[PDB]
Amino acid sequence: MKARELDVPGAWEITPTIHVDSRGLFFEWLTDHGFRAFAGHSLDVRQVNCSVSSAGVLRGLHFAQLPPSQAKYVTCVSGSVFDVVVDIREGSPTFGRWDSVLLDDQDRRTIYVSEGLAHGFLALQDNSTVMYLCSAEYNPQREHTICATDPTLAVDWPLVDGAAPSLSDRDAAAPSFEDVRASGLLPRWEQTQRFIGEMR
Amino acid sequence: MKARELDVPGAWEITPTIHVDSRGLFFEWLTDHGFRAFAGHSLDVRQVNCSVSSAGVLRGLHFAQLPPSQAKYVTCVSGSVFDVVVDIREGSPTFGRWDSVLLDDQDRRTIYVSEGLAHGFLALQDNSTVMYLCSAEYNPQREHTICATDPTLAVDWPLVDGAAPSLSDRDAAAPSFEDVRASGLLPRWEQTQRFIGEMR
Repeated sequence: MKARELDVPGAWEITPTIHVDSRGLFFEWLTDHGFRAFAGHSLDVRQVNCSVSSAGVLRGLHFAQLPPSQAKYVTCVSGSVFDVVVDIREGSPTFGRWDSVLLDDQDRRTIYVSEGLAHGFLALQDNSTVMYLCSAEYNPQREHTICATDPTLAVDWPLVDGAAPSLSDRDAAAPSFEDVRASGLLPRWEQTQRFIGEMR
Repeated sequence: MKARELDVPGAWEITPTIHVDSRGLFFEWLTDHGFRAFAGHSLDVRQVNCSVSSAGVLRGLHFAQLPPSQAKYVTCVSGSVFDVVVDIREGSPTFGRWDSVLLDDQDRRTIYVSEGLAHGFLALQDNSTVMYLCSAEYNPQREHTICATDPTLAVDWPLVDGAAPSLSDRDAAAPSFEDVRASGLLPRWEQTQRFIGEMR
C-alpha cells in the first residue's frame, strides 16, 4: 500500500493494492502494519462515518481541538470527491497551506489527515459515498468549522459543471480562518507534534 | 443505532440512524459508545477490508482461530448482499445454527460477528461493495474456511436469477464443517465466551 506525504506534512495519500479476479475486486483499506509504517503509531478507531453526496456538495472545513483532536482516514467508495487538507497548525512551517487528493471508486485512494488538521471535500459526482475512520467520536463541543471558501486559505475547489457548491447551513455560515485564528481555537504545531509523538 | 441480537448469540444486526438532507445522507457506521452498548467492549480495529462483487459471488465461510480470532463489523455500501453467520463454537447451545442479515445501500445495516464465528455472504447485485472492520489483521496461518454449501450447516443461499454461485478457487475447495470439526480447528464456546469476557 503506497503512502505519499502530501505538501501538508502529517497528511498522506494512500493508494491500495487492488486484487482483481473473476468475482470482482478486493483490497485492504487499512492495515495496522501499513498504517503504522507511515504514521508511526496505530490508528485508534473510535468512530466511523459515512456520507452520500450529490455532485457539488462541499463538506468542510472541519477540525477538532487538541487533545485528542480527530485524525481521519478518508476514502471514496462510489463516485468521486476532491478532498482537501489545510495546515491550520500555528507555528507549523507550512501554516496556511493546503493540498488535495482525488478520492474515487477507480483508484480507490485514501487521505489520512492527522490531528489538528482541517479537512473537507467536494463531491464531483452524484451518489458519492465517503467513509472515514476517526480517532475520536463526534464531539460537537470541540469540533469547529472554517469557511471552505475562505480567501486567506484560498483553496481551489473544482466547481461542478459549473455551479456554486451546495453546503449545509452550518458550513455555509462557518467563520473565517482569521476569525478562528484570532479566537485562539487553532491547534498549535508544537502540541500536535508532541501529541503524535506521545502516541508513537 | 438499533442493535438486534441474531439467532446466533454474539452476532448482531445493526441498523443506523440515517440523516437525510439536501446534500444527500450521513450516518455513523460505528461509534465506540454504540458498539460498547451491545458488545460490552470496544472494537479494536486492526484491519479494514473492502470487496466489490458481481451478482452471485459467494465469499465464505471464514473464521479465525481463537485467540484472538477475528471479529468483523460488516456492511454493504453499494448493491446488496445476503450475509450469513454460523455458530461454529463447539459446546455452544446453538452450535451448528446460522442466521442472516440483508446488507444493502437502502437500509444500510451492519452485521457484527464476534470472535470464533464463521461468516460469509452472497452478492445479490452487481457492483456490491462490502466493507468490514476486523479486530485482527489477515493471518492466513490462523484463518480457515468451511464449505459455504456444507450440507450439515445447510445454509439457504438465495441463488441469483437463478444460477450457481461464483466462488474463489479456495472457497470452492473448502473442507466440510465435519472435516473442520474433526480436525479440532473449530473454536470452543467456553474459550470464546471467556476471551470476550476478558475484553469486557
